[PDB]
Amino acid sequence: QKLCERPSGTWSGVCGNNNACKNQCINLEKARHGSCNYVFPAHKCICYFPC
Repeated sequence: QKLCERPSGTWSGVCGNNNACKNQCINLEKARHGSCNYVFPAHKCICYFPC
C-alpha cells in the first residue's frame, strides 16, 4: 500500500534479473515485492518497502 520503491537496500544497482532481484530483496531485507524495473538509464533492482 504505502510502499516506497527504493532500489534494494542491499542490491542498490543494476539488476538484469527480476526473479533474483525480488528474491534477494525480500530474502535479505524484508520488503514486500521487488522487480528488475526499467526507467532511465538502465534496469535496476527496485524493491517495495512498506514505508
